[PDB]
Amino acid sequence: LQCNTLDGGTEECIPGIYNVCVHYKSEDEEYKSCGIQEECEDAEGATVLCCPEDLCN
Repeated sequence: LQCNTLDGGTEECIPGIYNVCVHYKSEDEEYKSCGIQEECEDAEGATVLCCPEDLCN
């Protein structure tokens, strides 16, 4: 699995840990970061959804 980075580059997400992905896009800022549902879920107020494909966030 692969995930997008805030630097604009691509990163490899291993299933052993990184199983989720989050993409934050705003008119004031834009960044991407995630890994484990346990950490991603920390984002209260919004829902975290990941795709079975590569580079979904």
